[PDB]
Amino acid sequence: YANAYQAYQHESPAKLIEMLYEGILRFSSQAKRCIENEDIEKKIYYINRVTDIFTELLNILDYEKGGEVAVYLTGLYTHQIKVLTQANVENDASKIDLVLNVARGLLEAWREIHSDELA
Repeated sequence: YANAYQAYQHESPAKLIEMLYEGILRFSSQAKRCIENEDIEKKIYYINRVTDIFTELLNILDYEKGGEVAVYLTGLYTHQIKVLTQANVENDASKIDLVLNVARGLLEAWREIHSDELA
């Protein structure tokens, strides 16, 4: 799926990505809670934050240096937004699980590559 790369643009750039991926995990997880408890207001909050992140993640991708894996993430992220909008509109928690599983894999991989730095 993904290895041997720096696929983003712009003292430690890697930690920044971890924070964004953690934000997704966190808010997604909080958003799941909210679907279960039926707090709609709180859910729209927590989704829009996850969305804002993927949107950030999309804007700082390097198509030059990131190659095929930059192309793959553009796919991953824009899909992830669509999936998020669906989970929102149609109130599906299995769906937030899909996004969560996704950010976990990314984050695990990202930490694997920056093992010493992200300790």
